[PDB]
Amino acid sequence: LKCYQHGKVVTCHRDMKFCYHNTGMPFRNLKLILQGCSSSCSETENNKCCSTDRCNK
Repeated sequence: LKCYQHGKVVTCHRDMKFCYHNTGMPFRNLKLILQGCSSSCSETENNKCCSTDRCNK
């Protein structure tokens, strides 16, 4: 029960059960990487969804 929330494999909150690797959101200053966890992820093309610890390498 953990993922990359702050660049460090840590246990998220809000009772997260799925990890997502959002690459959308075109914002400079970063390599388009919006990794975060959520209770109900929305598996999409830009926003994928995982279900394992350390899934979002």
